[PDB]
Amino acid sequence: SMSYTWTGALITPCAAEESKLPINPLSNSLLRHHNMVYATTSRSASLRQKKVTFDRLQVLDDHYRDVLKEMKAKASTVKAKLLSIEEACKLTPPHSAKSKFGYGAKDVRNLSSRAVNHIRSVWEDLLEDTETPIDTTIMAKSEVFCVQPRKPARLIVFPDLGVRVCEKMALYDVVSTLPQAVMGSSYGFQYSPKQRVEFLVNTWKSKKCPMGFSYDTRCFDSTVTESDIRVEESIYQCCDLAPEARQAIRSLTERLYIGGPLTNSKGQNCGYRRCRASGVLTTSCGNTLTCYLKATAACRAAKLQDCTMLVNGDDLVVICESAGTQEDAAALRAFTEAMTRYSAPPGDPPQPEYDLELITSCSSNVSVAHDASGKRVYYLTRDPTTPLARAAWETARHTPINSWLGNIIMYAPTLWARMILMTHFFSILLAQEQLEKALDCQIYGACYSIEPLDLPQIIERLHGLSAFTLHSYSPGEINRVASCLRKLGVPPLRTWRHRARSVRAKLLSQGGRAATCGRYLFNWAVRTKLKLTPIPAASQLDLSGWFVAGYSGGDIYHS
Ligand SMILES: O=c1ncn(Cc2ccc(F)cc2F)c2ccc(Oc3ncccc3C(F)(F)F)cc12
Ligand SMILES: [Mg+2]
Ligand SMILES: [Mg+2]
Repeated sequence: SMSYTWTGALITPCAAEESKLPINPLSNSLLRHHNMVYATTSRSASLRQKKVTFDRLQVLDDHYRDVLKEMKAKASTVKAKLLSIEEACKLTPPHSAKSKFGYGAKDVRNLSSRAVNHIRSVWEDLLEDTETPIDTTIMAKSEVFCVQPRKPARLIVFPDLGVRVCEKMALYDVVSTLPQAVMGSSYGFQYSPKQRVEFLVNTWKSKKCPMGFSYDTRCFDSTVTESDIRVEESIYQCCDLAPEARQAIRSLTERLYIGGPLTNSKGQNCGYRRCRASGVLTTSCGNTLTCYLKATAACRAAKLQDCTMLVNGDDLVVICESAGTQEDAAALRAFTEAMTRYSAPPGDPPQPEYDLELITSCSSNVSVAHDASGKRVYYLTRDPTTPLARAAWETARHTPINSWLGNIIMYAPTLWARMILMTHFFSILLAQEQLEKALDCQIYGACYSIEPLDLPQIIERLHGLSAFTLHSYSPGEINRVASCLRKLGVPPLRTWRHRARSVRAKLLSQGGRAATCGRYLFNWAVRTKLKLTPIPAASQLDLSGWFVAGYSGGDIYHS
């Protein structure tokens, strides 16, 4: 079927949209080529629509069916619990889109009579009505990027707040536990960045002669078929479920997940969707399971040897045993043809890689540096262009989610996060006297409230003390960072070092947690190094819940 059908009505904005970076007096300090930074708007919606609208092709075979049964067998061991309305409401982000039925996120979190009553009625409706397609809103996503030698806006589709809370009640436990049960070590969201690196390095070293490749599916969401979504449900149905949860999943599958009507911000009928909606609770879990199923089966059809998958939603990386240069190239092409028959055609053509550092997955790659002792330390990094472009935007405008904070946390050991992000933002927080103000950021799609002053402990717990002492980064990494700085007009190393020394001195003079930040985060800026010992508060931190499952588009808030 067609991934989408359009009536002609436009994808409209719900308010004024900004596309250019403001001439802010603080962003210029970070990067001077502000005209290279832009934010996607609804003005590019039609370009996106054209790209994601097509008739899907899907041919399933014995390998696909064999893998599916293997997956259902593992899912059969799971017992999922139904969440109470109270628990589901608590998972709702403070600024989640308000309901059109007279209440908003704040009311939901406070369990106001009107919110709870409506949510109960929506739930009862899911139990009684197994067919009525649920209405959804389609909007052009606003994301920041750097121009390339421009990307049209992504299309986000989501149902009303009332329905979102019901999804949580019926499926939050399922999407948080089932992927792990079914895919085991191949489920990427169970790993912190350091653990992902560990799994990738260990997997790579377990092969006699490793070969790996990332596989980019062309607009994954639009390639997901009605069949794929019902297969996904068949996996969920293998769980032991409360009667009402079983019905809710059945109803949500047919009324929401497989497709439904699209309405714009103005309330006009925009069209119909017959593929994956980006804004529902099962999107991350569903995409992960679907990608894993197709890829695992494709590997068998392609005769790839000893394939180890690492899947994060629609993001896939495969590491296997090489059968020789020519053989690998042929097997990869066969893999691609199999994925294409499964309705997972390639975007960027895949290529075999024989160097782990050259494989980019989840927009990142493994690289190596050295700790104070001179020992090699593996860590996760990525091209800093997008992170810096977004950091500039967030410096110029107030944004609900602070990607710069998430990036400092996830990429703390990198040369760029330490030299630029830490220096830039701690300088600003100092100047505005906002060091202790908690900020929201996202980790694997879930929203978290984090105190900047707690970064030292967080970083030590997630990355280890070496994160504060890494040096001698790889030639490849240095070149990439350097090129990015030239491209964006970011000040050179010397400028950041001078700014860091100044920021460090100020933080130290404040004592308390601020001084700890100065000591650990900026030890790289001084010659007279400080002996960095284990931070007491680090051993008392439980960040376990931070890396359990993916929730992008799931409207999830973890307090
Ligand atoms: O390997 C390193 N080993 C140590 N330092 C010191 C250092 C500075 C900031 C930081 F947070 C961590 C550090 F350990 C470096 C500082 C800069 C650098 O990279 C460059 N070197 C020369 C020119 C340009 C660059 C780059 F644009 F920054 F990549 C590489 C290294
Ligand atoms: Mg974990
Ligand atoms: Mg893709």
